[PDB]
Amino acid sequence: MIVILDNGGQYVHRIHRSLKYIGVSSKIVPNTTPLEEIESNKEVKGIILSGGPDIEKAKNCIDIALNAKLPILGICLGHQLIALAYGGEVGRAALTKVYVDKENPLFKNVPREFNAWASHKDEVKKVPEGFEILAHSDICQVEAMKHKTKPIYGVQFHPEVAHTEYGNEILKNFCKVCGYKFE
Ligand SMILES: [Zn+2]
Ligand SMILES: [Zn+2]
Ligand SMILES: [Zn+2]
Ligand SMILES: [Zn+2]
Ligand SMILES: [Zn+2]
Ligand SMILES: [Zn+2]
Repeated sequence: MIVILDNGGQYVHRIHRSLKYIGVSSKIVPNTTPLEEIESNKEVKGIILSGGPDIEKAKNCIDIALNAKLPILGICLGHQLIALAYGGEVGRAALTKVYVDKENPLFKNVPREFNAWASHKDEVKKVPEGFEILAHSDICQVEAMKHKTKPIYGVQFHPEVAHTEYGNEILKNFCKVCGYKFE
């Protein structure tokens, strides 16, 4: 099972439907849910930090990003909250051409280029120390990132919206990082 923290986004339920599509169970919990409550259920293989409109209503994701033993994927706001947590810089900014520099876990079975959706207004300007950039666009330097040694992933785009090319494959890939096999 995957736990999804509700950061208020209008597409949070779409993450739960996308996971079910690829055969993965998920539960939408409040973003005030403590880590010790998520990590005590032995069937949780991973945490997703959802998108949302207000980063001030989602700062519990900070501690989760720093303390989780489980793998973490941040989407949009969740991606930003990961950057803030580890001391990276976040600043002011829909269909974007995304260039994959490191096929890493996240972009295996995805083309080197693809179109990704997000109307964000805030982006990651500098990746935290001990992170690396996996993907960028023409203008913006960080479209997706990972900690170099921890299973912590962020994507500025929403892979749970149809408008995003290969979005279910990117979610499937994070599930592979969470120890899911498929065949
Ligand atoms: Zn359901
Ligand atoms: Zn968003
Ligand atoms: Zn590049
Ligand atoms: Zn963008
Ligand atoms: Zn941007
Ligand atoms: Zn930019």
